[PDB]
Amino acid sequence: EEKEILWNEAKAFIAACYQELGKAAEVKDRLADIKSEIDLTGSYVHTKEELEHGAKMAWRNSNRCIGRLFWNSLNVIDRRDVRTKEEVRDALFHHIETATNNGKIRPTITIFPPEEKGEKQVEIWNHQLIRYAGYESDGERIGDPASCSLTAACEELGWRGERTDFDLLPLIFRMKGDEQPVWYELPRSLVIEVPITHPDIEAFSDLELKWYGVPIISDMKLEVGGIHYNAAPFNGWYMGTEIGARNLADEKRYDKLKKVASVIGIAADYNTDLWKDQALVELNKAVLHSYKKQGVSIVDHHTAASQFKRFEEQAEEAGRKLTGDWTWLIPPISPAATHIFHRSYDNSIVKPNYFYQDKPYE
Amino acid sequence: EEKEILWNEAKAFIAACYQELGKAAEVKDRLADIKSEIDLTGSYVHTKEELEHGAKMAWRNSNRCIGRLFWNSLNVIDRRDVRTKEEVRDALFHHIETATNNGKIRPTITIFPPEEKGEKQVEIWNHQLIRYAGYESDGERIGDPASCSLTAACEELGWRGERTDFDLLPLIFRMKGDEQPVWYELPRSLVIEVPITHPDIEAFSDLELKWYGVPIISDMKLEVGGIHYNAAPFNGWYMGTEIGARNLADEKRYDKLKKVASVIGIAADYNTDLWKDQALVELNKAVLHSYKKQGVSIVDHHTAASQFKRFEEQAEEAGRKLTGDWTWLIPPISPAATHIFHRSYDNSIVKPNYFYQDKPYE
Ligand code: HEM
Ligand code: HEM
Ligand SMILES: N=C(Nc1cccc(CNC[C@@H]2CCCN2)c1)c1cccs1
Ligand SMILES: N=C(Nc1cccc(CNC[C@@H]2CCCN2)c1)c1cccs1
Ligand SMILES: C[C@H](O)[C@H](O)[C@H]1CNc2nc(N)[nH]c(=O)c2N1
Ligand SMILES: C[C@H](O)[C@H](O)[C@H]1CNc2nc(N)[nH]c(=O)c2N1
Ligand SMILES: [Cl-]
Ligand SMILES: [Cl-]
Repeated sequence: EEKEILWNEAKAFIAACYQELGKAAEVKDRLADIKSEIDLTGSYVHTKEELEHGAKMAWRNSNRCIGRLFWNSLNVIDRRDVRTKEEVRDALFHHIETATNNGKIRPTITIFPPEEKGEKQVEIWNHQLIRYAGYESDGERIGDPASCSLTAACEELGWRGERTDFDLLPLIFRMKGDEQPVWYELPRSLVIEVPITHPDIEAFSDLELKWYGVPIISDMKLEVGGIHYNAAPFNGWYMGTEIGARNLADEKRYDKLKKVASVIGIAADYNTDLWKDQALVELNKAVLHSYKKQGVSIVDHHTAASQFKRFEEQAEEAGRKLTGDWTWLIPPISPAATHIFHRSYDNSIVKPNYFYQDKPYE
Repeated sequence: EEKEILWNEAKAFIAACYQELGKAAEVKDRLADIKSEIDLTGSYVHTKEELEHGAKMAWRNSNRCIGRLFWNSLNVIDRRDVRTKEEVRDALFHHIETATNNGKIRPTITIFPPEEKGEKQVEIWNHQLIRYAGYESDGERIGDPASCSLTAACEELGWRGERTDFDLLPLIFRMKGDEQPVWYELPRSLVIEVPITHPDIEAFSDLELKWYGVPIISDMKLEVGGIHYNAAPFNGWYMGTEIGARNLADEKRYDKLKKVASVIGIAADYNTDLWKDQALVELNKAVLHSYKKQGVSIVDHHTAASQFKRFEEQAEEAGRKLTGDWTWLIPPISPAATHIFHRSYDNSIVKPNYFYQDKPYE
């Protein structure tokens, strides 16, 4: 059954990929080589062209992603050659460096060896390559609550956080054959952070907020033609709302809205004053202003929605079905001010794609 | 088939209704009377108790409604006795009066004779009993674009609007047997309107915005136990966002955000300034402030979401399945600041319920 799943997924991928790449005539012969390879080895190896286009198609098929207009310009780094943890570490360090690009973020994916018999070659524990630790002791809350379980796991492995609200987690990953993951502290010279200030309200800096420049998702599985790339960290730039309306705003995250209300000088007493709404707008303005001021790429939700409209138009013109998840595409502030809110999307799963996978801790 | 649909829907309704009303022992005998009545007449007549509880259950089952906490206190007016257009008109006038209640809005439904053989006894053309006209001539846009087709229809029937941005449409409805609907101008003494001012910004009144106090939906079908009440107008009070974030804000409605930005003294030049978001918050603050100032009932989206949470808890405690439409329940401003955004809802259709029906014009 599993070999059959592989062969069926391979046929569909190669046909579609080579079609898009104007290589339709080569499908028959390539499919033959693959079937022989599957027959003999139980798997098959992608060409660099297939891997690159596969990762791009996967982005193009991500229903929840508003940033998909730029799917074809993804920078793909092929690291299927890594065998040692030093090589994995250096590949992760390099990814941070080249993606960051001094603030002018390059959307990038680094692809590590794929699963073989469902057996992982490299198992990354981080949710993102750069993320803040979180602590909860006797209801003493410090840092990012979303990171509490990974933080506890790292502190089982000999690491110790300083317990500021913004401790950088180390990279943590496990190699096939090892029982325990290893961890490496991030070189600070690689990590761009942005202090949050407001363009008009000087007091906003009293909150001493900051965020990291580059979100690099390192816990999702890239699936291409039946091949499972469980370790394939990827990044874009942020849409402002992700930081201003969720990461810093959610009650189960940094929960900063009451403090925002205070520094911008409004009461946080009555629902009818819409103080949370007002606070949300000012915090989101601050985030965009701050990233811009520091020369770190970011997009606001209106511009991103405009871009996504172009993506919809591009798909229609190319004759491709458009898929999307309305519930994730709408931004968490002023969603009805975007076109997205006023239409519907087919939420069908199309592969290649990026998928959730079980966490190796917890 | 149709008689069978009726009987099956009746059995399920009576069993459930009498169950909730602690009248389970009376189900058998009542079901017998109904089946005989259906056999002989092709339909059946609800008791006043069934009709009242049916309209309440219907509200309780409205997946898109955030205001459902108060389902059991609906004021039901039984007008199955009307036979003349004067009686229909006076029943509609009375509904406006008693629901308005000098500003302290009473959630109310007036129920007219139901369809017989799918044949309507009374056919209401209005979307809401109180609504503003809309005009579009050579790209001269006046009033509410949502009302353009109904407005054109009324002007075919001898009515003429003054062509302000806030012309009150007349009541318009058709009696069984008549080819054309009749229309009656609304007595102004019955219609409460609210001028929109801002609590802090005096210039906001320069926009000369207003809205009507009581939204009374008059174009949806109430379905109870297989009986189709096509004419059953109902009202609650507004949630502020319906006016501030949609009716006055949508580009295809009153489209006021650029003018709001101007009067509150911010630039409307750059997406990154989040001027639309800021304008939305201030316009929504103005709407709540204005309704409160005039002593007209209204609810903000945070309070309404809190109430809906209680509705969820109430359902769980009573052992009832909860159904909802996530996409409609989330408010159009700061949705992620409500609990609704962070959970999911079963969007199954449960009857009794309120449904869309075809418009008799257009
Ligand atoms: C270039 C800038 C990009 C922007 C502004 C952007 C924007 C977003 C946003 C705002 C989300 C929702 C995240 C959340 O609410 O948690 C998202 C989801 C997603 N994006 Fe993108 N994105 C970008 C690039 C990329 C790239 C390069 C990839 C991968 C190649 C990608 C794949 C995804 C995936 C898989 C999700 C879903 C995550 C999940 O389900 O948890 N995006 N994107
Ligand atoms: C008491 C105050 C009430 C509030 C604040 C409230 C709030 C709302 C809101 C905000 C919507 C969404 C409307 C839209 O976006 O167009 C809605 C939908 C709805 N409400 Fe309520 N509601 C209330 C009472 C009622 C009552 C009394 C009924 C009927 C008995 C009702 C039945 C519905 C229905 C059927 C919808 C769906 C309309 C559609 O699909 O277009 N609600 N409610
Ligand atoms: N801008 C981005 N946002 C993004 C995309 C995918 C996933 C995530 C991470 N979402 C984390 C949240 C944390 C609460 C629930 N999931 C962020 C990108 C990250 C990586 C590439 S684009
Ligand atoms: N507060 C209310 N809002 C409400 C409820 C149902 C329907 C409507 C009308 N929605 C009209 C919009 C117009 C654009 C698409 N439909 C409003 C209530 C109206 C009647 C009872 S509650
Ligand atoms: C396309 C989408 O379903 C549509 O725009 C919906 C979204 N959610 C909504 N929610 C409410 N309350 N009211 C609406 O009119 C809409 N419009
Ligand atoms: C329950 C609901 O599906 C969940 O809260 C979703 C809603 N839409 C979202 N949309 C985005 N972009 N990100 C999220 O984390 C969520 N959360
Ligand atoms: Cl994030
Ligand atoms: Cl309305």
